[PDB]
Amino acid sequence: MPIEGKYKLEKSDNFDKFLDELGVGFMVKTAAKTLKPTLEVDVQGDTYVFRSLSTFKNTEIKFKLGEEFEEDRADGKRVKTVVNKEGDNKFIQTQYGDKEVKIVRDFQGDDVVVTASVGNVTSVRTYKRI
Repeated sequence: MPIEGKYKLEKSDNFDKFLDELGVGFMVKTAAKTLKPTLEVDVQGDTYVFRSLSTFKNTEIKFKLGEEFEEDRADGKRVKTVVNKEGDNKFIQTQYGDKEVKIVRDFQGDDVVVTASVGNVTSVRTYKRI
């Protein structure tokens, strides 16, 4: 309930090198530099929906905690993934595959700190509630 709402990206750090390590297409990496996405969060009982709204693509994962599902990632790849909750502010998504991705979404009131990691490359992206 307190995590629901919309949050606009305010600061991004090292997201370019994160996409270099993840290995996405040039056009995708190019569009990410200028993109200022909005995270939309909705919860219906046990079912969570995290959206990324932007001119590039509007993406959506819907999931129950701890239950694996397939995600069509914005880079075009379909990955097996799971989301688990840590404490009650923190949601940790794991995207399995050859390069395993950890995406921590840390909800701190009107600020969300998203920390994405692959290999030895980490990006931090901060969103502010709108």
